[PDB]
Amino acid sequence: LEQMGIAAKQASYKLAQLSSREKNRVLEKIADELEAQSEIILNANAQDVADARANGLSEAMLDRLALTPARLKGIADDVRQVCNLADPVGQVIDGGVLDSGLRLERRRVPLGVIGVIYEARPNVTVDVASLCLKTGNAVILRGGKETCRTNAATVAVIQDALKSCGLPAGAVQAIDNPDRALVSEMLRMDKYIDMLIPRGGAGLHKLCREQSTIPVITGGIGVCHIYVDESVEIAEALKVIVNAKTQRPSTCNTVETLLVNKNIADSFLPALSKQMAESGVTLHADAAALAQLQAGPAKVVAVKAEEYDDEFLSLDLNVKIVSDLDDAIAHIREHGTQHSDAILTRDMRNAQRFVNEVDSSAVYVNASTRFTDGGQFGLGAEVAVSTQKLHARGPMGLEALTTYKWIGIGDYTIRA
Amino acid sequence: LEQMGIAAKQASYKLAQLSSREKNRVLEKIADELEAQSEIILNANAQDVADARANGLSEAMLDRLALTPARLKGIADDVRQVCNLADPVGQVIDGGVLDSGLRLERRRVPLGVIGVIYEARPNVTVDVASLCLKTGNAVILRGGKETCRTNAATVAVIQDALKSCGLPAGAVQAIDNPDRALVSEMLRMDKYIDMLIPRGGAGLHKLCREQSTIPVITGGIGVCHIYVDESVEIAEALKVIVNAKTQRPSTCNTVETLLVNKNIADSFLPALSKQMAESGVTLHADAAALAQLQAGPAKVVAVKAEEYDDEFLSLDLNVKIVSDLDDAIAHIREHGTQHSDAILTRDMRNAQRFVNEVDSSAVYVNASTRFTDGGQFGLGAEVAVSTQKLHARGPMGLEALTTYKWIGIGDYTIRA
Ligand SMILES: NC(=O)c1ccc[n+]([C@@H]2O[C@H](COP(=O)([O-])OP(=O)(O)OC[C@H]3O[C@@H](n4cnc5c(N)ncnc54)[C@H](OP(=O)(O)O)[C@@H]3O)[C@@H](O)[C@H]2O)c1
Ligand SMILES: NC(=O)c1ccc[n+]([C@@H]2O[C@H](COP(=O)([O-])OP(=O)(O)OC[C@H]3O[C@@H](n4cnc5c(N)ncnc54)[C@H](OP(=O)(O)O)[C@@H]3O)[C@@H](O)[C@H]2O)c1
Repeated sequence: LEQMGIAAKQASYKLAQLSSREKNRVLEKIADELEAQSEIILNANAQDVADARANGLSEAMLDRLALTPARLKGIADDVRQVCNLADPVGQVIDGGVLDSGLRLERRRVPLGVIGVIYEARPNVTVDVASLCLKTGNAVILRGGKETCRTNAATVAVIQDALKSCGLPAGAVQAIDNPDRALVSEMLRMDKYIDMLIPRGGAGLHKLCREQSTIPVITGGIGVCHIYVDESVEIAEALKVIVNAKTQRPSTCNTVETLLVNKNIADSFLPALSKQMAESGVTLHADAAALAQLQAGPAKVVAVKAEEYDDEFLSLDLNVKIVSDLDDAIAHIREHGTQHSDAILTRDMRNAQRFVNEVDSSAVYVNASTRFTDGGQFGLGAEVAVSTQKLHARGPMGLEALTTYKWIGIGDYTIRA
Repeated sequence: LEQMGIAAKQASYKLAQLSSREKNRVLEKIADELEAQSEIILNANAQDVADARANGLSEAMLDRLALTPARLKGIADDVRQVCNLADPVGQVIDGGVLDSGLRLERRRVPLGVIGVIYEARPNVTVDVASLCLKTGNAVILRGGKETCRTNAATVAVIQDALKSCGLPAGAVQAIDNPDRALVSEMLRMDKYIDMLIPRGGAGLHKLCREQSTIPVITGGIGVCHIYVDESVEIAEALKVIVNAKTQRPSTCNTVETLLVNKNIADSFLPALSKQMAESGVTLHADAAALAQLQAGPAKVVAVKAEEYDDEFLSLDLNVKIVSDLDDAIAHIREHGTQHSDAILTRDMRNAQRFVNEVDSSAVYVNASTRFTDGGQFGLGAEVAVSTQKLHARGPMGLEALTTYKWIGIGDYTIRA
């Protein structure tokens, strides 16, 4: 794969030296070509979905795999939105004049070569390629073993567009082979890749962090908690919970654990049990909440200790009764994965304390956890939702793929 | 060492929850106590310098280790200057109102627990402790074997101040044993320290990147190049080079390789030889410049292939004659460590090309490479100069020790 690395570096130099007009032109060509070849991509994705259904995959997994024409138009519109955004290369962050007469400033520059290891989702290839082209980085992709044909067709379209627009061919490339030995080799390829973005579960992150030399921005799994305070509207809270759970339960920002204040559980729990039975969501309750949730129509089973630290990725929910805000904060800190946290309350003090004392990539007050998305947050699209602390955090947009450089212009200045 | 980490985390929570007034009070008390107890620090540093010189340490190394009363007053003034800076915690980076009615914003927050492994330099301890206190981080320091008594006294003073002002004693900790097994043990504590700052030569960074599981911001070694164009003022270039080389040659932002355009080399080289000899600097010339530099009084020796990639850390310079700007850029890319580069020229186009095409943490036009400092760049003080690309680059100020967090407020908002 060393030839891939050298090609990526050679293309990255020229990309960093490009102008905004050429990048916008290539993005427009990519979007137009995506719209033109809808039939091929749709047929390949349908065939792949039919193949995956033979293995008895989960309904949520199939929904993630599925690609309707509406979704294709959505990804095309996202590419166009990225095109309409301002180019973040060359922008001045700040500047000034020092005491010695030196004119100093900070200017944004690209990062170099970016490696991406993503899950089985079709659109992610498009978004990553568009963001990397707009910013000025060469990208090496390694997708999941399921979406082989869809990723093949999409990367073929992207590379055809790159060739037609005159950009170097090594700007964007992908690894077709699904063997994980090549994944290890990519991880060891330190002299070429400048930064690696793994998206996936615990196993991929474990293996990567074990055997990585490149800087890593871990996508991380998401255990998102929702805290229900004593003073809250029942109907609105139920609507928010239903939206945060039912809609697309296969994502990573879907709520997984529900923390209910003990002074409200006498009234909130029964209604919830009525609502979940409508959506068919199984309730993994604690011992304290089991007695109240037993009479509810919705099916309820006792929870286990290890279930608090993993994602259900289905129509399941953890119900726990806490004593006060301090207990909820302690539980979130202990079991949370620092992805997204929400509080439903009517107290200004409680909302302020929750916002202050909870460390996460995103904290919401009277809102659903499903807002942790690149498109929703105002950015054109996202490459991954970083849960670490270094470099970017939360959704990673155009500015998350760029670094900065100090430039100082003087007149034969000498440091005193 | 685990108890050290537990104390660090427990102190980090409370420190992140503090206010600006308390941190400023602690810093002012620290500076006052440093000025009050100058005698003990001076005695310890003098004894350490005597012991080091008894081992035949280099003159530049001894100058780095030496701490005069003027230097002590300077570090006290820098601590006070930091105390006078604005607290970066809580600042709003940006924000807005989204389409769905959700008010989004970004707020700065402390990183957490910070581990520092640094060279033998007395002032770095105080600077790191002050910055970590001001930001709201807990710090674990592990200094060089030389600075033992000085670091012991300074850490005693800081711990006493923290105890007196009521802050938890676990905020600032240091390791006294110079064994490197403890260094490895600190390296292996991933879940407890949040970010590591190693300062040192290639050996320390190699060992850290070999067996580290914590995010690392490498200080890195510094090979700083200066390119002399065809048309330039001889006297001004000479004085800038003299300032960049002679003054404090033991630092890391000192010029090592001098690139001279062949068109000007017929006249620039002799004058340089007349000046450099007055400074007593040996010239490790290349083959092309060997004939011209021989007549000059300055000492000249043939350069070796490996000398281009290592710092002299003394009064030594590398003279290489290049063809044009493209050759200089290629050489800088090949051999540079991406620390600080400068160009002395009278052409606007050449300056623009050099600024655009050279990838370094700092690029200067008609200036010196000695400006790559935390204090010079307007920041109060720096913990290290980062030569990597992730997180901060160049000097690391107050904001380099803080990350950000998304906050979203809504009225039971639902994602559409
Ligand atoms: N944090 C974020 O921004 C974000 C975004 C999207 C998804 N996610 C997470 O994605 C997870 C589900 O992803 P998934 O359904 O695709 O399953 P997964 O097992 O998490 O996917 C792992 C990814 O890496 C590969 N992989 C798996 N095991 C590997 C190993 N041992 N060595 C090398 N590569 C390996 C997989 O392809 P192969 O199996 O073919 O090797 C796949 O591309 C959820 O937990 C969710 O939280 C997070
Ligand atoms: N990039 C920057 O911002 C920056 C700033 C300052 C200095 N520097 C660099 O500092 C260098 C000189 O530093 P120096 O004179 O102190 O020498 P050094 O050998 O670079 O110092 C290494 C530092 O780490 C320790 N260390 C050395 N070998 C180690 C090992 N195998 N395992 C663990 N710890 C180890 C040393 O103390 P022990 O030997 O007792 O272990 C010392 O604290 C220059 O090359 C300069 O460029 C860079």
